[PDB]
Amino acid sequence: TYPLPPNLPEQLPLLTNCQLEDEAILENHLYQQIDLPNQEVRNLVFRDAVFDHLSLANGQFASFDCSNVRFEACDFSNVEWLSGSFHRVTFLRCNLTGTNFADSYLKDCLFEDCKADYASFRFANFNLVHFNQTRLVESEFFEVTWKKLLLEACDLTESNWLNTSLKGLDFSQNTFERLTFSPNYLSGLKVTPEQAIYLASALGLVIT
Amino acid sequence: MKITYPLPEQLPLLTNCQLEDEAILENHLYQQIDLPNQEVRNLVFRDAVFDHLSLANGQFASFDCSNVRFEACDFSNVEWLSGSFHRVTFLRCNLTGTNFADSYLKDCLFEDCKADYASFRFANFNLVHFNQTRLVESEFFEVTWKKLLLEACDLTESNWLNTSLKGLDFSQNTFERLTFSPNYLSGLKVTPEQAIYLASALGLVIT
Ligand SMILES: [Cl-]
Ligand SMILES: [Cl-]
Ligand SMILES: [Cl-]
Ligand SMILES: [Cl-]
Repeated sequence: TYPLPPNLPEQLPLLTNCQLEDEAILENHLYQQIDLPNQEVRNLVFRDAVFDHLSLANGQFASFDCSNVRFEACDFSNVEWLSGSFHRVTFLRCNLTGTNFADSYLKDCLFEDCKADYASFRFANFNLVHFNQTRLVESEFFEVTWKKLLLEACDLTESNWLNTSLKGLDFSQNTFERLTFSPNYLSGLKVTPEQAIYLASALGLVIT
Repeated sequence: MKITYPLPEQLPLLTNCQLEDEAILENHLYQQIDLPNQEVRNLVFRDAVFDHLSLANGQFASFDCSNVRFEACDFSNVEWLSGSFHRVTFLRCNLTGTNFADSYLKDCLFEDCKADYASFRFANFNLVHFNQTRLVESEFFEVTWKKLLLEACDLTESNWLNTSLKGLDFSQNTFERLTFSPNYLSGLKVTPEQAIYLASALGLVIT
């Protein structure tokens, strides 16, 4: 089962500028080429919309609510989305470098061809979340609660999976040269022989 | 090379003998003696060599063995439960099903022995070396050990539950599979092929 895509019509009216205010709702448009760096805005609602080349770089968005939205080629580098809510959201070709989603709720979300090195999902709750062709080097998947999590064609090198169940995940279609994990949460992970050898070494086997 | 002193017409020969409770066999070369199906308590073998002794199917309560060479002896299906072994070498012995459960083995060597089904369950090892010894379906569970070495042994289907594998080297041995405790695995040295087995036994689903 794949995440549901955002519920969008074929045609949405185009806007090339927007303003952010606390409790503001941005909805029902295609928002294109907007550069709003270093903002701090509470209780934002983005819904039923597409954002194309939006930058919120170094933004801080408390109690963020996002539903039925596709973000395309957006810059969210270092953004704080602590305890955010994301439902039927796609991040496509987005810069998520250092983006902080700690404590967020993600349901029916897709990350496709994103740069997400150092991104944090610490304590996140996932339900139908798919990472596809997304770079996740030194990312944080610490104590994540999840159902129907899929990762394919992702670079997971040095990602942190401590306190997160790996039972029923398939890392065989991803790459990692290093991985941090909890030994008691390892059983049931699907891997290649090369990955198995790495994991066995990480568990303390001395392999010739 | 050993870190302890080696074992020494050097000894007078005996080619027959009888066993009785509390018997002490010492200071002889005992050779070609067939004594199967014995049940003898507090037997002592010491300062002696036994060449082609059979004790097949023997039952020995509180066996005590010290400074002894066993060469080409048959101990198949012997029970030496809670035995005491100090400075003992087993060379080309048949140890099929031999039961050492709960024994103490200090400075012992098993060289080129056939030891299918042999049990060391609950044993305590203190300087014990297995070399070129077949240990298929053997028991090594709940074993406490210091200076245990195994080399060129077949460990297929041996059982190591609740025995620490930290500091052991199985890479110089072979096994198709074996049973172990996950929490006792760290620090074992293995080949990649062995590691793949162990990884799958830990529940990794390997493509
Ligand atoms: Cl989409
Ligand atoms: Cl890999
Ligand atoms: Cl060893
Ligand atoms: Cl265990």
